[PDB]
Amino acid sequence: GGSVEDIKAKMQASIEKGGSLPKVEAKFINYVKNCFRMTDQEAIQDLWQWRKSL
Repeated sequence: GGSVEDIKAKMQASIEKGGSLPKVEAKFINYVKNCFRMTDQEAIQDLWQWRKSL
């Protein structure tokens, strides 16, 4: 379907078209997990690692 890659691309798309990602780990986890159901510790770790490098 979409996987983690789709989520990253979508977030990047919104960011490029006028968006922003929470700098807080907990706020980030809540946004990604709640928005993309990313409740997987692996996905959260990768998504968080991405935010840290983003």
